[PDB]
Amino acid sequence: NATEIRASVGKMIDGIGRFYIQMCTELKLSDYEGRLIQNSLTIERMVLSAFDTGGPIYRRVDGKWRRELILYDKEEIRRIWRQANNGDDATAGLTHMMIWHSNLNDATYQRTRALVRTGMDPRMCSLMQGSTLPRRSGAAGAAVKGVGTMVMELIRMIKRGINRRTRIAYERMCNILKGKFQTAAQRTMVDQVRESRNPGNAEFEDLIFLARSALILRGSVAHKSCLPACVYGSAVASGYDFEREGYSLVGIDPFRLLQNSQVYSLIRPNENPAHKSQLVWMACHSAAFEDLRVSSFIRGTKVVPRGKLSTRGVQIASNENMETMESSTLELRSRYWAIRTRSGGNTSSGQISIQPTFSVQRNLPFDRPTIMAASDMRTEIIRLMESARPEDVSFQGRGVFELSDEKATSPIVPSFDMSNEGSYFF
Amino acid sequence: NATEIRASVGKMIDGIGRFYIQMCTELKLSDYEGRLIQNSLTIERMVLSAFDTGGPIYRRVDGKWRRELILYDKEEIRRIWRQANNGDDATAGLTHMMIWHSNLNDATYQRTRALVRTGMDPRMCSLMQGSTLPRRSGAAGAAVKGVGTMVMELIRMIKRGINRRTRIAYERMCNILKGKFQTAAQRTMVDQVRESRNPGNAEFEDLIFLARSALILRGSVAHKSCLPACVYGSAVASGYDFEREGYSLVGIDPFRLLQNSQVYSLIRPNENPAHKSQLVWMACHSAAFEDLRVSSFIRGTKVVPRGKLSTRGVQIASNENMETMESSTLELRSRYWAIRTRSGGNTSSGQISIQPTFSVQRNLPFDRPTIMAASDMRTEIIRLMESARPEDVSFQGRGVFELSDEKATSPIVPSFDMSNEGSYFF
Amino acid sequence: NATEIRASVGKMIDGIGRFYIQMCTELKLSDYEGRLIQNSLTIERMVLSAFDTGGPIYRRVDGKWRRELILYDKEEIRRIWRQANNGDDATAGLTHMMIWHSNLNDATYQRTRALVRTGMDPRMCSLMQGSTLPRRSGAAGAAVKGVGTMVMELIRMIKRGINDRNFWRGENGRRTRIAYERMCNILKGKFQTAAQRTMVDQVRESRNPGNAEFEDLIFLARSALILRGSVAHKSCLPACVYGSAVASGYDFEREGYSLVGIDPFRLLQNSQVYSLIRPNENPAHKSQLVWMACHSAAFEDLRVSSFIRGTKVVPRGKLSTRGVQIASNENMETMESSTLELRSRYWAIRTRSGGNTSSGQISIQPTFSVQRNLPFDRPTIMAASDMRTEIIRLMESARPEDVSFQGRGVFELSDEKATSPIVPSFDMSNEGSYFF
Repeated sequence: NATEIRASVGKMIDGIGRFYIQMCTELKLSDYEGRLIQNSLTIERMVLSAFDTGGPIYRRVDGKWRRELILYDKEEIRRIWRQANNGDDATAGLTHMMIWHSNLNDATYQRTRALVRTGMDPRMCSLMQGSTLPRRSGAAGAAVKGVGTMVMELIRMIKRGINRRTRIAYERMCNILKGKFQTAAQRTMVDQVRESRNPGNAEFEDLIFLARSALILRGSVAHKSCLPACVYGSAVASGYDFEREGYSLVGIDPFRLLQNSQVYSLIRPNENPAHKSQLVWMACHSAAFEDLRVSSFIRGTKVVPRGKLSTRGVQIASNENMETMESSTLELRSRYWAIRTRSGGNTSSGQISIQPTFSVQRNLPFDRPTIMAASDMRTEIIRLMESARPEDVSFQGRGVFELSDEKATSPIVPSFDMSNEGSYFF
Repeated sequence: NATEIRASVGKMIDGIGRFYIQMCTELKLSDYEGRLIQNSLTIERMVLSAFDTGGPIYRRVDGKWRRELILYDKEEIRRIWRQANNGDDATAGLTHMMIWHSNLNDATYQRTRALVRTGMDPRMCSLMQGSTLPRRSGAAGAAVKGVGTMVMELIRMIKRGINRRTRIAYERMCNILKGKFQTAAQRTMVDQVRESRNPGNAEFEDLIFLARSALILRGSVAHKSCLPACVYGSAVASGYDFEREGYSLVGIDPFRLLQNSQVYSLIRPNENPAHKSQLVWMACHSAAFEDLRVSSFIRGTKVVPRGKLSTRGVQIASNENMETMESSTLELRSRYWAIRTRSGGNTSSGQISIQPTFSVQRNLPFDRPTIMAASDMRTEIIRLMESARPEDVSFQGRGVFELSDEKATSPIVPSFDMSNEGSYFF
Repeated sequence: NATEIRASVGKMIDGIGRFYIQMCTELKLSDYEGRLIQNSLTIERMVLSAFDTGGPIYRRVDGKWRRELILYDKEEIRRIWRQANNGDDATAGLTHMMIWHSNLNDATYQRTRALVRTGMDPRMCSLMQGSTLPRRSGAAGAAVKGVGTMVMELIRMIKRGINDRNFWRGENGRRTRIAYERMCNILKGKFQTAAQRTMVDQVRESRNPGNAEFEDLIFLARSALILRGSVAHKSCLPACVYGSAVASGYDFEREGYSLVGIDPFRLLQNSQVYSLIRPNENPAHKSQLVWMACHSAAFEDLRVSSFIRGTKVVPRGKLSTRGVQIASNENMETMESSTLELRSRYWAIRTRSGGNTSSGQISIQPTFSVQRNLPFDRPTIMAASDMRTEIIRLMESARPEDVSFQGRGVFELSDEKATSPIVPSFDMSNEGSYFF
């Protein structure tokens, strides 16, 4: 329905938050510690197992930090979770922590070892979103997944095929991939990719092509800002009623929530605080294969690439020691906010060119595509790819908003006429 | 030659002034009530109607505004008019308000219903400059017309016919049409169209093409800064004797005049004044299809897009009531000014590139546009269309002038590296 | 290895100096006369005319100056050469003179005359470096020459065989072809992109070179405007300076010298070099010229040019001076001699690369709804005469805003061992880096 959705989401988050709140009291944490992202992470991963347990719990002993492990009964955690949710099974709740964990991963690591051994250009990481998402992730999990993530799955099954419940799986899993594509070519060929009875290279050779094309004729991939538990829990404990107030993953809601939240993280000597923050941030808004330029523009501060960055990860390994360990204050804010999308280009009822009224030095705007945009798929796709240039402006009319601008009503469009600071996170 | 052109057009401006004053003196309006763009409009239309009647006239009583519905001897109006122009007809004068109305309509409204019903793409807004402008408009009245404007006509003239003296029209209407284009093929292809006596879908389909070619290879369309009658009336009354002191519609004259105008406007209860002024300002210069970036640059303040604009129209409909009605003072001043042009822009000595002699970090310069510069007349254009980039700089060297810079002496070049707000008013 | 080079360099430098001295000591010159740029050029010429002789030798009669069309016995000059040069044939040295000239030539005359002539676009100066350099110059000669010049010489032959005297036929024809190939390989060598390079091979593989082949080279030449070629820049100085330098007993053979390091600037720094200048010219405008010629910064970004030097380096079209040498057709009583401003605040290293264009991203995925362009490495994705269609891509991908030589900067004359890079902030609206 209309308002119905927001209430559902609100309620779900309300259950996550209400739940974390409890686990902290159970574990008898402090206010600070409960706000520790490393802690939060452990809790989430317990509940997730609780339905599929132990984890490291960092605390602060008078003086310094200590790492204590804890074991629980997967049905004990499994029931306490049902309380915070008022009894009913919260699958969206859990599936939500999965997407988050995923965004954190998609930003933390560059899955290339998985790609190489699949026969996929190791540089296609742009298409590899949600390639970590568990097999149980909701139907909203698929929407977060990308093309590569979808092709690799289809291919891995070819390796298992070439070398009844699967035939179905295949076509469905294939259909997903079809939907993310928005051109008639990309789509039609996907069918052709599945009309085949066997899993030959006649297919692999095809699926790698779509993926390829999907780098300029991208599809539609969901971006849902999913923050960590402690953020929510801290909001629920604060007294914010999410369901009655309603909540959105694509709206300002999450942006202005972080403006009020305060999450801490363990940083290890010779690591950059500002850089740790930056990382969690990008994961909070699923913004890893996002244009470094716009992200830095929203963040209000330089978003360094994955190289000039000053961190090796978020989770503390088992081997790492607690005596060379510190905590810092994360900075999950931003000068502005912006609506997350699930679209990747558009090929209206609006203008397309500018009629000049004055005599000045001015690049005259026209939408190259839509203007000039008037039995074999491999060839037809090439035709479309040729006439596609990076300079092309997308999302005409859309811009960034102010957080004070509760309702998206006064958009701010950035116009980087500057250096190629570097738009590629990897 | 600043004698005829600058002073003869001054004389046409004096007429409108003088007349507006006379006509205000009849209605026995006040000063504040003669500065009401609302009343001014009504008067302007009373006249154009009579030379080719009554209207809505708003009055000011203690507190609230009273709308009077009045009627005048269609001939009396014609009488008072000539009285002001020395018993002349001054078609120019009527044509002038004929445009002021046009330029206001091309900015207040989007004429999609008509484009589509003609078989033109709704996204061809930037080409419909002066679609509202009665055919009665003069010769220097059609020069203001966009390429797309002409096409909608011929297509209807043709569509009903293909579905005596009417011929000389068609050829001329094309010659004008052709005189909009400023490139070989463009020019030549128009002729290939003007060849058929009974031009059917052959032409119907071809001009539509050429319509779209102008989206990229624009034509020459004049822009005329035509202010409301009240502004000229007030100016004349203030002593300005334009026929003697000279006046322009594409120079600094119109901006300067608007730098002192005291124009008021009726404004609905929930409407935004700042937003209202914007509208009128864009009608004063035919900036309804200009690049918002530049409009705001010259304007001095944000030039918000049509959608985000809070207003339905400057004229007040018979439907509305006066109880909940009030009036604001229109902000028509601008920061700089610019030579309203006619040209649509288009794309060999000295070096075009650099050659590094030292080992020093810097960009390596080169003239990209110059360098990349490297049957069916359609083809010719389509080929030209292609090499064209939206970033392609036009009016090279042309700039903006300060409002002190009376002469066109020192130009100013705008740099758009900036957090802009769009480029397409529509 | 590395210590060697500088030796030979010095060895060569030394020879040269030792020579110009003998020439002065000959013409019974003075410290002054032997430092006047115009006099130096005349010498060097004669030193070259002797290895395939006369020139105007300048003297000063207090109040005005003197010309003396000196005709020195050819074979004798080439004999004093080996003397001053330990009885080694310093051919490299003689090549040094040649280049000095080429570099002073590109810095003065715009070679359009020849470009439109061979059909090349008149706007290819950026490419015609080292073009006036005769064939008589070896590998050194070529490294210096650029894409424009290489294309020009190739087009010259392509066409010369269209008049066709059996140009590419017969015993001699086959010998020419060999040459034509060499030149094709020289061009190909300078290219950094395999596309260009591979496309050179496609042209030299023809045996009836005509318009086809011709237009492909004009093509390859445009590309060098943006996909920079790899050219060699050296620092060659009038031997009058080398004379004064050995004067101090500065043994370059020991102290070492270089043509891409600080050493060239070290000399020009402490060096007294005059030049005759006619009225109605800015005596600093000649300085720029000679200075430029000395470093070959004729097609260098005027910014990095005006920065590398203390003063503001103005383009040709506002440089009031018609060259170093003087014609015989006009008044010589108005010749104001002046001292050349051949100094610089900072010195930078000359390079070869044109800065031409791991497993990271290649495209971007929109997260936020914001009007922006969606970047993607077009070349690498579209990698699926092809060379003509593909080079366009690379060109299509380049941007003038692209930064090259990331990590290198300008150095101070106090940093004799390039170590403290001063990477400048350039764009201050004084952008007109196109000397021509």
